[PDB]
Amino acid sequence: EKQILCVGLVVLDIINVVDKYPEEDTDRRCLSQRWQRGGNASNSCTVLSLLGARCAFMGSLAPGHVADFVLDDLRQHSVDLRYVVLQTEGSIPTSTVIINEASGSRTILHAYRNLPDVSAKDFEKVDLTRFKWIHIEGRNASEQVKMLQRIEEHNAKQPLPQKVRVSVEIEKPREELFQLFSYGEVVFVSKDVAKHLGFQSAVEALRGLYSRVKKGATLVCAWAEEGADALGPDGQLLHSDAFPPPRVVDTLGAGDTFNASVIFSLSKGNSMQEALRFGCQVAGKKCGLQGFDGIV
Amino acid sequence: EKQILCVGLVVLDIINVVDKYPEEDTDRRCLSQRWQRGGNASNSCTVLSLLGARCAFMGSLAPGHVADFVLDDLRQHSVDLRYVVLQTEGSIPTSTVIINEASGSRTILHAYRNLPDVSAKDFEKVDLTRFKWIHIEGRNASEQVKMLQRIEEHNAKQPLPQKVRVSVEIEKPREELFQLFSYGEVVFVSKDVAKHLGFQSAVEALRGLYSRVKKGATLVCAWAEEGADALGPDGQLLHSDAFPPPRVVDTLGAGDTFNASVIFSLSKGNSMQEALRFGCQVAGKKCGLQGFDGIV
Repeated sequence: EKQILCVGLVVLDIINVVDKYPEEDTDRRCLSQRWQRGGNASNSCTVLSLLGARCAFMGSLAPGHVADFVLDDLRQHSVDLRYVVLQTEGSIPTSTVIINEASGSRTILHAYRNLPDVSAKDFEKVDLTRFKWIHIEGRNASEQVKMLQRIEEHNAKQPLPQKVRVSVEIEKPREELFQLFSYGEVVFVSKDVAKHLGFQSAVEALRGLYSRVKKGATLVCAWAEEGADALGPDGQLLHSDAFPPPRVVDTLGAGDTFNASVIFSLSKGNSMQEALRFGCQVAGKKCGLQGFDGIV
Repeated sequence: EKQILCVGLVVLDIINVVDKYPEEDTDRRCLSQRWQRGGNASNSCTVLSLLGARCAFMGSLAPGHVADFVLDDLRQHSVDLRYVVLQTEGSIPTSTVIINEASGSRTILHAYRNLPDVSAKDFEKVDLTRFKWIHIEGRNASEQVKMLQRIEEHNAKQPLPQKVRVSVEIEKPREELFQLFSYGEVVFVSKDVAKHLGFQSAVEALRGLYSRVKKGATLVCAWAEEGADALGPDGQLLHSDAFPPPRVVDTLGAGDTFNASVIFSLSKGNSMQEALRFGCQVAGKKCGLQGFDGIV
């Protein structure tokens, strides 16, 4: 069975669930605390696996307690790990998350430093025939452009049923990541990126950014509680409302849940309109529960 | 060589160093992040070892990644672990700490749940002849009173040079811990406890609480930037000013550093006046550096 590969980041999330945001200079009891594997591409693998797809994760690790936890958790979710890249310096980041139950707020404190990223040389070793879909979390764009060019060259020699589908996520507002707009059949652009580029709504972002994507691609822009929108080569602006839970309890990884669910739905042959709705449905369900496993 | 035993808690501290307190609902970069072994008795062992005393830690653990980290860190500090209690249920807590560099503030989010505590039955197995000093972090007072009675019964059969010295810490404002005032030759009472009992300064706390201690004992009350005070059987109110660093950068474990340093100084034969000064000196130095190792 062909797999879906996600290339990007893994971290350890240290999660603190509170009913009031902590007052500075105090020591207070949480409602609950837990460790949770995180990172955009890593979370997307979790969701793909829960939805039933065979998937693989490619990202950097360094030996230690965090790696042991992360690898055990990936195995618990049947995620294929043959392409992880073991580094000899640095640490896997431990991000601190505060989730406020009373309001649904999500506050993240992240590492000043990240491990060396998966390079184009690392990616050269991936057997592309094992994958029906490859999703790249935008990080080190110059190296990732080389990976995407390698996939394109592979696909140029494959017949239609053997081409590898490609998606990219442009989530951080860094200009170097905008090189990625012109790769992939599906480009996920975050609300933060859209606003950094001057666009104040999903529809405005689609109309303003569509000219950057590869000919024939679809641009997707989720806009949190306002749902998600897409624009592809047929020229039709698509929109799904969000599917909010009765109470927002945990939004950590909600965007990754949306992305993975859109990928899953498209991989099963559904239209972009159906995939957008499905992504909003699964992400909204996730926002009403802790972690990911309860999306079932 | 006789050891100093500390009975109490170990946790994993997940530390986030920031120059601005995090704004709720945002995702922001720290100046630095690290894992650090914590818990009052555990931190006191770290400081005793750094000062050169042979010491031992007795506390509960449960198997897993946190235990592996904690035990490795205790070994790195030459802390004797033969009396740790391995539990079959629960988790070692992971506490989240936010340290604000701009102000010196310390914010702690701690676990709703803690492991089963070291019991009197567990303590019955400790060979008291191995120890010249036993320090108990007040937690489960009814069990700990039984431990303290066992030490007293042991000491009643020992000559003067073979008696085990005893100290207790009463740090949390829980009425059941106040049973511990009447045990030990040295009782450390926190500012928080003093204020819960209605006393608004160290001197007022000493005069108001001294009647609770065992005949002949010394009550010690540190009051943060106002230094620390003590009152013993000679009737003399003692005080040391604090020794603040040029910039307060990290106060996590400062109270444990004070307690351990007082214990160390007394164990070396110094007076309470000298030990109070020494404790303020080491704790103030610690407040100007990250972690403990730099106290040298």
